[PDB]
Amino acid sequence: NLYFQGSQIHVDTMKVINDPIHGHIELHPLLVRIIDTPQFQRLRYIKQLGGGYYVFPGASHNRFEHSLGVGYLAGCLVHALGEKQPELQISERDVLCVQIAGLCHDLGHGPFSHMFDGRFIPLARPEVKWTHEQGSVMMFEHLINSNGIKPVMEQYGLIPEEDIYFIKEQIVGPLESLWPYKGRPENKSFLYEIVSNKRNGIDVDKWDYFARDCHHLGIQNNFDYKRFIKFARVCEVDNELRICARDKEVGNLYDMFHTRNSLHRRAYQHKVGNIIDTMITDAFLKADDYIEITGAGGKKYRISTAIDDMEAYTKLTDNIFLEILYSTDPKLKDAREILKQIEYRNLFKYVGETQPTGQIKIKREDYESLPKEVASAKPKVLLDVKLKAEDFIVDVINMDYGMQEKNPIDHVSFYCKTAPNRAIRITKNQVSQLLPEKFAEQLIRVYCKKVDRKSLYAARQYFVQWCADRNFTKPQDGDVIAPLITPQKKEWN
Amino acid sequence: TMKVINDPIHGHIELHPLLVRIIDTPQFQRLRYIKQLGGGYYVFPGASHNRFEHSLGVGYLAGCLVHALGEKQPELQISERDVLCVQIAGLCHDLGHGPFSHMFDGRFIPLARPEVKWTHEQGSVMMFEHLINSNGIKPVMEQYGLIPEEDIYFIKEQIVGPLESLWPYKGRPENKSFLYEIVSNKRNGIDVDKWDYFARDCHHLGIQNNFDYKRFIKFARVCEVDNELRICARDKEVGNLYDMFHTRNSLHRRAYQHKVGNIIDTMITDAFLKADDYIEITGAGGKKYRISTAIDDMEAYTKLTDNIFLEILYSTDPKLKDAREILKQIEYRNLFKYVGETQPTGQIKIKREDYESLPKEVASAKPKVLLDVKLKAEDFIVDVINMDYGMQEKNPIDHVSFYCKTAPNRAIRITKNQVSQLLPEKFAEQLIRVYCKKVDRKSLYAARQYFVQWCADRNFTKPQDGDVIAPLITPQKKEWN
Amino acid sequence: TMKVINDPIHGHIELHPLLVRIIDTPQFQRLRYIKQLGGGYYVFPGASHNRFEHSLGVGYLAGCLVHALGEKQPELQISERDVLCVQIAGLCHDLGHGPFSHMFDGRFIPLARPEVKWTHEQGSVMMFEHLINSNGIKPVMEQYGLIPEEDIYFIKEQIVGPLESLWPYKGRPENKSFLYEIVSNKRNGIDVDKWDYFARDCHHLGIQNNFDYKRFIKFARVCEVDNELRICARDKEVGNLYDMFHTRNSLHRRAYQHKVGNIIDTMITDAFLKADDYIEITGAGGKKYRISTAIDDMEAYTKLTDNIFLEILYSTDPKLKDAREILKQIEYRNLFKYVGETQPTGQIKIKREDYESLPKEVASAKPKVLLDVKLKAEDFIVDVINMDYGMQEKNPIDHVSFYCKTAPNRAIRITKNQVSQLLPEKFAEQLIRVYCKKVDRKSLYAARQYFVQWCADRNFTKPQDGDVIAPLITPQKKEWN
Amino acid sequence: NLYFQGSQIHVDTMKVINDPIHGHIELHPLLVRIIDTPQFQRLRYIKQLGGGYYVFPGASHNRFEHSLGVGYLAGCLVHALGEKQPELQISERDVLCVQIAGLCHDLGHGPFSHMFDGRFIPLARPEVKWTHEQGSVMMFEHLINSNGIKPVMEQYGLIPEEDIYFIKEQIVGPLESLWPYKGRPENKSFLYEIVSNKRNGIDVDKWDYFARDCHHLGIQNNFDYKRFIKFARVCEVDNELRICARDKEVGNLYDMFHTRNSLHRRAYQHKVGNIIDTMITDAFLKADDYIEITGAGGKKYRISTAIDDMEAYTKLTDNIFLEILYSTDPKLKDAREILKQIEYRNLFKYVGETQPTGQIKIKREDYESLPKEVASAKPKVLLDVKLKAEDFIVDVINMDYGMQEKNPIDHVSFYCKTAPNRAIRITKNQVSQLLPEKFAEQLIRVYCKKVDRKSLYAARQYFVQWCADRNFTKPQDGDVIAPLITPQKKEWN
Ligand SMILES: O=c1ccn([C@H]2C[C@H](O)[C@@H](COP(=O)(O)OP(=O)(O)OP(=O)(O)O)O2)c(=O)[nH]1
Ligand SMILES: O=c1ccn([C@H]2C[C@H](O)[C@@H](COP(=O)(O)OP(=O)(O)OP(=O)(O)O)O2)c(=O)[nH]1
Ligand SMILES: O=c1ccn([C@H]2C[C@H](O)[C@@H](COP(=O)(O)OP(=O)(O)OP(=O)(O)O)O2)c(=O)[nH]1
Ligand SMILES: [Mg+2]
Ligand SMILES: [Mg+2]
Ligand SMILES: [Mg+2]
Ligand SMILES: [Mg+2]
Repeated sequence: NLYFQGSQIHVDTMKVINDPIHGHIELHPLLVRIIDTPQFQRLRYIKQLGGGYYVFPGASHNRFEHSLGVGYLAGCLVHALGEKQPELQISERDVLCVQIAGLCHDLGHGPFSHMFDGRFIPLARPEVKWTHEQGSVMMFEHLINSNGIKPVMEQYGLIPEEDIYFIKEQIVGPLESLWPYKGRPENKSFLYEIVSNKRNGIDVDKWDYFARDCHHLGIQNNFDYKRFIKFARVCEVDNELRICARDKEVGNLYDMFHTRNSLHRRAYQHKVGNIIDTMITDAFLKADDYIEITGAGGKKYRISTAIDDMEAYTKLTDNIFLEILYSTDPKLKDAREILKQIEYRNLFKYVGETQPTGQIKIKREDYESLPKEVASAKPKVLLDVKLKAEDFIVDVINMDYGMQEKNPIDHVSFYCKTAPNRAIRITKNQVSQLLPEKFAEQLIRVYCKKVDRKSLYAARQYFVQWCADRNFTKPQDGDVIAPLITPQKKEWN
Repeated sequence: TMKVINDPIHGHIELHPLLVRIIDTPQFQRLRYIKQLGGGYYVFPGASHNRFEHSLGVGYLAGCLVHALGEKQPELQISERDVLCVQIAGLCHDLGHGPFSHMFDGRFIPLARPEVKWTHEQGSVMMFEHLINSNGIKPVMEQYGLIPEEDIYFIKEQIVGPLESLWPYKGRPENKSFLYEIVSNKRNGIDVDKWDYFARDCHHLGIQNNFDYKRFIKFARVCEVDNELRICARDKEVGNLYDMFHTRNSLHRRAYQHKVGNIIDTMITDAFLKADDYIEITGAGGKKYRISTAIDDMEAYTKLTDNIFLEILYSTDPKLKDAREILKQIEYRNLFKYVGETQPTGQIKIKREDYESLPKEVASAKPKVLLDVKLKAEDFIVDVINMDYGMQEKNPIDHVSFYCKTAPNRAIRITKNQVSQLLPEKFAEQLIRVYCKKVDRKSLYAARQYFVQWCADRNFTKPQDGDVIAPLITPQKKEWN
Repeated sequence: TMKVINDPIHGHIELHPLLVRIIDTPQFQRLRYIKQLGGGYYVFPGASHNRFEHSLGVGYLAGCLVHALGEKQPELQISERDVLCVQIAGLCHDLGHGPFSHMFDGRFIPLARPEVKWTHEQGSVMMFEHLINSNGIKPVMEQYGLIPEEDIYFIKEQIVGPLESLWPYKGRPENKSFLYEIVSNKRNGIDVDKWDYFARDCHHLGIQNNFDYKRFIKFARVCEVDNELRICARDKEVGNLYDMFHTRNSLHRRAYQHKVGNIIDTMITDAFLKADDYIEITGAGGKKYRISTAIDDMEAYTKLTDNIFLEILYSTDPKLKDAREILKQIEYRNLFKYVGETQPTGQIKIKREDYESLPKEVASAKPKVLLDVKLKAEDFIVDVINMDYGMQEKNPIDHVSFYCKTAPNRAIRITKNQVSQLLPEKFAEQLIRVYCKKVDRKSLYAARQYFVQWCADRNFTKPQDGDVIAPLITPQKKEWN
Repeated sequence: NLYFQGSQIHVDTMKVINDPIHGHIELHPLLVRIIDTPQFQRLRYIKQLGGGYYVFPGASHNRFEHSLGVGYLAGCLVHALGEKQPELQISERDVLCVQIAGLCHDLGHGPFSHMFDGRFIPLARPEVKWTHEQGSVMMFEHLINSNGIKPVMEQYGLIPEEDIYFIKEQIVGPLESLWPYKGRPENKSFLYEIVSNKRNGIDVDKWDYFARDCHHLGIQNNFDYKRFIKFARVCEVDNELRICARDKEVGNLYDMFHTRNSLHRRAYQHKVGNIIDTMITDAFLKADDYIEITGAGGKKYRISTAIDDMEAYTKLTDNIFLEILYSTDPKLKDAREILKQIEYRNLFKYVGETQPTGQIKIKREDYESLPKEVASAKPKVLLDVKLKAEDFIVDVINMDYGMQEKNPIDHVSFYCKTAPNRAIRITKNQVSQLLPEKFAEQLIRVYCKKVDRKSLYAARQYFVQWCADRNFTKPQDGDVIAPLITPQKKEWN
């Protein structure tokens, strides 16, 4: 009932949601429509850090709130780039599409997030190749079709067939195979760098999880994403328009990847968190033959096969832990007993950690053979117990800056104050001699399933002996856990 | 050996091995699967926190407060045994919570089993007993200087209050009265439970905490008050104490009684009610229990957590269709529609006996408006919320004792007018929310007319949006104009 | 080119080059040498923050609020020029503050020059004029679309209110009324100045902020209210608005009116008074001014900051001995002694005309106690503190307009009883603090007897520690017992 | 008036102070007595970060509040060590002494903290050798004697002559010259590691300033000192009792020194902060002949000579900046004009940054010769302006982990879970290949005092040419600021 320039004013109030990390943020009605579906709401029942909650009691946060944050930040970054550079022709349609991809990027996560595709599926179905990101595309497709989203998209200026395709590309990368993307052209290349940056890992996903995980873990975040946004521009790089950082921010960019690595070190790869994920996975494996999840047209699926049917997969969340824990079926006894051990805190025992020494790298094809190697070590110590291959767990952890051996800053372009449209490169030695010399390494953790004092003492001797035999690094507590073993190795002394 | 645990609220804290032994049981670990704020998570996406981490915090703060009091006043004879007992009570105070915390004993049980009288605190005693017995805790207690018979009893008293119908406690004597004020303070509500949840809930909700518990601890002493030794606050902290209860009230207002959070709890409860006949939880000796009867068997109750929401949601049993359909409406965000809020005006108070009759009153209002729809009693929900400073009509500060700088052993009282004229003049009130289960535009417009008419008829306060939602109704009431 | 600056409160914020040009002047940079909370730093060691950083924050938030309103409502015709003008007013609002901020115009000037009538806001207009003229800002303003004559006038109006004795503003018309509510809101006190100082002062003080300004911005709109376009709050935010003023009051209570902070301000002011005849500040054309007369010359006033405390402290001039000795007492922490606090009881209000006569009243009280010491009027300090919600006796929420979800263009009013019965029943009160300049045990004991006797005689409230500090006095008053 | 076991109870209420960093903390009356003196209160008028406030508007904090924090944390750490290990025989006297040293460690700072002893004194009086820590001893002595503290110390169980000596040793290190300390013996060696740790830099001073500076700067702290305290013990190391860290905290210790370095990088060595300190120092130098500070017995001192008289030095704070700024004396015109340039933000112009390349290190004896080298470079660029030695400032910044070239973790001892009384060493390669390979480097900043566009463009050409001539690293913006210069160097391309 109000008019301006002779035309009626229309008031479209956005939904406002209060997030502890980002504060009060506005959700466009199209995002709301996507959020309020069983497919998206599912993420409320999947813990961001999986078993981490069993080590960090503040880490009760789920994928849901993280996904909201990623959608929000994606919008924030695209908007800012567009406000500073109208010449990029960023439309509200483009903004929505990037927001949606941010929201939906984690739709394919299973129970306990990275445990599911990182540990469980590879063991439960070695023939398949599965990733949560592929799952996110399938789940996104299912969300769209089951909830009649296409008309709603059209209503807000989206072109579904193109934009749905674009969204999927933002999530999983190129869907085929020159410029490998179809949803958007080279001059909007920078749009593909926002949610999931496959080129250098600088994206808003990190920005949310740094801040969110820190808030819940009780570890403090030292990366400033708002600063980064202020010092980001889009410049021409080899015929694409790409996000570039202000040159003097290079220190802060190295620090961003240092933060990521510290979080993996302190929290995500916590030695006990990992053994809890291991044990949960063992329980799932022992339960997989007996639990039934009903999918499309009444078909029955297993935990390991629910990934093949999005209707079933929709019902596959952290709930499965409790279904197992609370079960009475005798056939689930073995699974159930593992989870009960978790509850009584009768966990597999951490033996130690070591690393390879040279340019030596442990191949994934050889992971399975490692426990046997440990059991076959011959420590010159008098022991009450003999341990077998099956008593040992050997967990190999790849720690890196997100691109294996590569320095991600070598794949970043910068701009200078005096020529803010000119992209440049900055090399490592131009920056600082105090930076890492390598960008990838492996940590090897060894655990023992025999938890008594005598078995643990024995396991330590086998472990350190194995380290010596393989020319691995001297464990940090080596002289304490295995004083009779460490002298033999003079490379260690 | 003790353990160090990192909590986001309290930082790195130490857990005595006896506490670890109690924590690492199915009975305690259960609290990982029960959301602190229940349906609140469906309005505040940061509110994913569970009772578990809150219980750790309460146990920690209980220890902190007892230790500080003991360090400053050796004459109180606070032993490490005393410290452990208070820590255990802090840890175990919430053991009796059910699915979605206060939804369970606040909404579900009263509807599902009106004959019984159940509280989470009673549940905590039963669950604590079950925890002790099922996990062989008594020997461990003895190993660390506790005397189980006495101390178990003491712990239960700290949780639920006096265990019988003059000093009413057996676990500890009058000269350690102050130990009963730490976990759950029945006298004035100043306890460490609040201190943890203020800070924790604020951290997760994205609302800032304005109470400083560490300051309070520095300005706390134990003084003689009528043959008891009681916690007393420094006199000049009286302002900050009023602010503590103001903070509590603001958190209820903004978050815990959020109009949508409450309707989600309502809907979840409806789903539980429609599921209760069909879900089976196996308890002691294979006996079968229902959601509503699991409170009678701690073995079954151990397996009754927020999981039940998802068991219902993921079920295929045709008998669970109705329950399942309510939860699906939650997921699609097809929620009951908020109509409005009002309050009583005078000394008038709505009795709980009459809550059930209210939707009928609303449906029977006769708005002088032409409507396309007629609504019935069953289309309305009337949610009556009691908001207070923790002791009904009473000012809790009237039950606080203070000490002065010049005589720190002398307990005194401070009255309200000695403090500030800007403080509340009353300490309890009721909020009345009305919702409609018919969600279409026409029904909602009708519901608004019935509601405002009802407010007028009952001499309740004018709804804030009254002139907008019911312009034809508001003029009739000149007390409103 | 614009600049990015990192503020701990607001993070990385952008400064338009015109704001930079204004910031980088001696007149603005001056604010780096004036503590926000004055003597507060001597009680709260984190409160080292200056007016400078606060002014940056206010300028930033002013821009934020105007921008948000404009983005949601293009029909308001908010221009970048308008944004700049509001930002400048935010930046420059505190230009007129003197040494130790509110101590200067609150305590010093009224004592040093009782004939004049001076406020920091008037000072800000004069200093703003001086800043513009001395730094050739007008051409720069023009370069960025401002119209100096009009916009300078507008800026001054935003700072000090209407510049004359019906729409009383010239800088902008009724349809941009809302622009005058942003920096300094004379109508209801809801402005961005509060928003910055809540957050900033809390950060430095070590007291937590419980107001959410970002939420407020999301629930703010501009609606027609009597031919003006005014900022309106969403109706359901009324609770949060009351809490905003509660927060203000708690900060005054805990920090800004801290009994020791105030006595430090008092003592500093005494030192300034004893120094005023002897310190020389060179102003325009070499003319000499005093601390008390520097307000008459902006060139001199530019050089009048917290530095004056240290000029006095470090001086050797025998004529400054008395001033210097007061500051040394501050350093040795030989402060005047706090005796107690009381309040008036009825509708009774202490007039400012009578403040000067109060120490004499205290000295003339006749306590029925045998004392070793007789105290005189000059041994007592009586500090009367007006505590209110910003508009004397008035409820500021009565001067707020709201909008409802179903009609977001329609401004409405909400009354107090429509909200909550737990809110204040009055919005102003007075606190009376009494101190003694005689610091020995015997004098202090005597002062307490005089004070409590005086409270009894005047029918003031019973001091909180009354029975402890003056046990022989309190029984006489049975209104107290 | 209350009794227990027949004896009167005495209630000694400590003063409580609210600090934003540490919260409500208790001050022992002896600390209060020391705090409430002109010598200590002086620290309220000296900014922690000096010129930093002119770049970071939140950095208004003074040495005073930092000193309170250090005193508090010193007490916290000593108390915790003593609570866990009664066998160390830590007394309340020991606690007080460490608290006092923490409080008083910064008493010797001058105007703008590190500017004074880092920049001003070395220029104003090159013959002398002065450090703030030496100043802190002298000021501490003056504080004690002028305020009659010795009797108060005795009253609380201190033995002044021994303990005063001990306090001074904690502040400045050994006062002479085997075990080089006299205040306490080898079995309380760990007490010397608390306030100022000369062996490996792990002390409570860092812990306070990390947290405090971060709070004011608007940069977030990522070090957790409370965690460290929980994982700290005292163990026998080469006949001393020394503070040892839990072995698995080694990652977090490396991160502690990384945090320190990031703070220097982002904030303390900010290129503009440093030029402001430079300019302030220039102003002091031009004022030094004309400002008079009255010391003991009416004697007159200068800014540069006030360090010789503690009574004068007591009156030498950040106030001197404003005395200069507000002065009218024609003789102070030149000083005053520099400060006015600061206020108008007419600052010397940043030209660029480079580093040495090899194991090459720029000697301090050669710093003075550098501007001349820059001015003598011969860029093959056509310029409107010729610049001289005096137009250039060359600021050489030593960035390191606190012990020059050394890895501080090589001077840390650790303990293991299974043997918490046994000290061990952990080497760099036992930890991680992603850590720094070097622990020290130099940054070379160049500035120009001629601020016009033409002079600045010229300065850039001289600078980059100089970098090329010296085989220094290619400036990050080199191709942008000096495109005609960079091609000549093929080591750069
Ligand atoms: O005082 C409050 C009230 C709500 N919230 C949160 C809860 C939620 O995440 C967001 C939106 O809540 P609000 O109550 O504003 O939304 P609503 O219930 O959808 O209200 P309406 O639909 O009437 O606008 O703000 C707060 O942080 N503070
Ligand atoms: O890593 C940093 C660097 C600077 N600052 C702060 C200091 C200041 O308040 C704001 C701007 O600093 P910056 O160094 O980006 O500005 P500049 O020195 O003016 O750089 P240039 O003029 O080269 O853009 O950011 C940070 O918070 N973090
Ligand atoms: O509500 C308050 C009051 C004071 N303070 C701070 C100021 C100071 O840093 C510390 C101590 O202040 P308090 O008012 O308790 O001390 P006092 O004035 O010395 O009171 P008294 O001497 O009566 O104990 O607490 C707060 O943080 N909150
Ligand atoms: Mg809503
Ligand atoms: Mg462990
Ligand atoms: Mg700059
Ligand atoms: Mg005091």
